[PDB]
Amino acid sequence: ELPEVETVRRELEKRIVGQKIISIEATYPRMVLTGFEQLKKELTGKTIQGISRRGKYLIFEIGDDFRLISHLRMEGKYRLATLDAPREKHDHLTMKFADGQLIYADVRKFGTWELISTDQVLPYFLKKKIGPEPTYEDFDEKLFREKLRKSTKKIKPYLLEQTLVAGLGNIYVDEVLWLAKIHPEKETNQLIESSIHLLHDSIIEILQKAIKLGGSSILGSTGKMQNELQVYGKTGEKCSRCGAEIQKIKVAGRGTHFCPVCQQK
DNA sequence: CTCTTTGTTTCTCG
DNA sequence: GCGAGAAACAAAGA
Ligand SMILES: [Zn+2]
Repeated sequence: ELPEVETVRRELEKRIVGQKIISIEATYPRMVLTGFEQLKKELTGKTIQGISRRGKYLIFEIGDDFRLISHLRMEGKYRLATLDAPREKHDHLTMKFADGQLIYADVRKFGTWELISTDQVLPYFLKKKIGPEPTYEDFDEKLFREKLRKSTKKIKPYLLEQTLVAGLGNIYVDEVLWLAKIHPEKETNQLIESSIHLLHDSIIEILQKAIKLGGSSILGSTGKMQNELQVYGKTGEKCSRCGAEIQKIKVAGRGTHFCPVCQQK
């Protein structure tokens, strides 16, 4: 989710910025949605200038004019390896540098790469309808409140859409709703102003805490946020606030962990 | 064997 | 448009 992608972004920023790409190889070229041979031709010999993030998307800034947009989906994992590192089964792509290589692996093959130009990045995210970053500066509670008032959607699935605010997935949506004492099936037009305020702040605070702790490990695999989870994967354990048993249900196809006392239906 | 579960996004169907 | 269900894929457990 956003905190894990941010953790990877920071680690990569530290290590590969300034590196010339010597070569690029694929064993699974079909995950390059803009075309693998095209990407190899355009990026070979270019230097990595920066790594940015928007929501759950990583953005490699490569030369002045290219942006490689990468989504890790369910299982994508990057690692920095020596040039002689052996192949592992689900490795799909590598960018080779002079002194090491960046390898992308993805057991389920869901993750994507798209090569687009610098001036097309903002239109790309507008087209995806990605909502604001989860910061006090960008995530305006007033617009959030108005969108929730207008909808009969259930809060968990509406938060997962990425349109009200970017970066929540199954772990942090469950954690946030427990923190804000809101049931995941609550229709959003039933939420009162004070609950919306607590939700807004809890989204920002949980994701910032998860970033600080290097994400949850259930690059970026040394996180400590998993030790702070209150409900996700905690079925049958007791709520830290009230002592009721955490329950698990299915909401719009997703596993959903909540306290039935603290999160009233 | 069959079913279910899983850090996601985006489709069809009615 | 909406919600339900499932595709894309792989692995593991009941
Ligand atoms: Zn509780």
